[PDB]
This record gives sequence, structure tokens and C-alpha cells, in this order.
Amino acid sequence: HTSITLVAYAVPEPGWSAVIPAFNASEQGRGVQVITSYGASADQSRGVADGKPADLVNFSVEPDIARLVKAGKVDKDWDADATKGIPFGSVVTFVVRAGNPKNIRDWDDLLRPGIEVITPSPLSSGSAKWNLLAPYAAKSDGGRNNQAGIDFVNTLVNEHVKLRPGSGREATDVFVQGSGDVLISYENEAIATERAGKPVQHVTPPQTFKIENPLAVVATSTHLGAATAFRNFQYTVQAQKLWAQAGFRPVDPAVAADFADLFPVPAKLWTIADLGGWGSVDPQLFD
Repeated sequence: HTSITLVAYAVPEPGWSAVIPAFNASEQGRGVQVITSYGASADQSRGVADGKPADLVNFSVEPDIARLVKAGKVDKDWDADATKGIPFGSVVTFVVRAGNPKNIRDWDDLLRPGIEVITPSPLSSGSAKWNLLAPYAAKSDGGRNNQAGIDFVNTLVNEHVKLRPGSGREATDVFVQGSGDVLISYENEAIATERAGKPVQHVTPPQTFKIENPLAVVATSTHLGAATAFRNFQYTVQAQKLWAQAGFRPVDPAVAADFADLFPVPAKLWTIADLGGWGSVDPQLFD
């Protein structure tokens, strides 16, 4: 039948590869084959902004959707929904080696002597932006003492980050091969890596950041019938259960309640709204 292409960021594949078969077994999804493309979130956003074929976008951070809106590739209606265009999300977590040999439990543990932190580059990855928003929000109490938030990230980046992988997936790879003592990553990526039999576990710091992964239909697509059907299917009860089962925190309040016992609330869940939204974080960015 028809073919649609999803240009997604680096780590959402475990959920997408579970939802697409369910989509293809539905009335509107039978026959519409979904091609997928995963990579560094910002790199993927730029690709579609300058010609890369796409019928749907699913990026790590909302700015990577706004770039496409600024370029006429994503209609502005994409977040006027009560959903705000966010079908799922995650939290920032510490990926750690099996047994937590170095006993990493909190953000102060990343500043201990000799601890190397694995985290991607904010130029190409949205994972890198979540990974730095959480310690900033934690050490600054959500923008109140803005200086010790910066001063923490300062000491974390300069003295404990040397590798600069392009994406969260690339950060997971080099960490699995043996580089670094703690990898800051999505909770879904830690769950997916653990399940692949890799000898790692994860501890979420008491204060962490709420990851919200946006999804939007590409306006310049010749398949907005199927593309809209594939986007709306994500908010169904079944798809929300599937994302949850894949390790991604669903936005359906009933499914999120059903899976609340596997997606534990931290001591403090910082959100982009706590910092004044992306409108006040995106032009202030660390670098």
C-alpha cells in the first residue's frame, strides 16, 4: 500500500519497533509500512529541515521540533493539543556498571576523583541537553541559585567529561565497550541496554529531570492521511501500554498509573516548565 518514514532520534527504537506491528495490525495501519531512521536528535532535525524525506518526526527535545516549524516543515498546530505533542517521555538516570562497583547514587558522586562521566555533545544530541539540565536544576534548585548550577556543570564537564559522542546511542555504545564509570542517559535507554544482556544497571539520582520526547507530523509529507493515523495511534490505550512496556514513560494518566510501579517517582522531578520553558532555557544554554 502506502509508505511513511519516521525520522526519530537516537534511542526510541525499542518502543517504535513494538508499536509499528501493532499499528500494522489495526484498521488504519494495515498496509502502511513504516520506515524508520534513528540518529543524533539535532542532526536528524537539521536533515529534515534541509531536504531529508520524512513523514513524521520524533525528536529528543522540543527545540528539534521548533527548528522544523521555523522552516515550514512542521505545522505550528503540533503542540496546541492537550497532549502538547508529547506521547511519552522518560527521566534522566545514571547508567552504571553491574553491581554499581563505584557506588554511584547522586549528582555529587559524579564529581568524585577519577570518575569519568559519559554524556553526548549538546550540538548534535538532545540527550546531552537532558543530561545537563538535570544536574543544573538539581544543584540550582530549579534556577534559584543559578551560579552553583552552572558551577556544578562547570566542574562536571571540564574535569569529568572528555569523550564527546554524537548521540545518546553512541554514548551507550562506547560505555558498553568499557569507557567511563557512569553514563548519563534516558531511563528507557538503560532499560533497553539492560535487557540486551549487557552487564549494566541504573540508579536514578534523588533529583532528576523529566524527559519529554515530542512527536509531530511533517507538513511537507505527501501521506498526511497515514502520517496522521500513525501519530494518533500513539495516543491510543494500546500504544501507550506498549511504550510503557518498552520502558518509555507514557502520558496516558491511566496507563501511567498502571505502570507507576515500574517508573518510580524520584525525590524531585524537575521539568522544563520549572526553568521557564525552553523559551528561557534554549537561549541560555550551557556550552
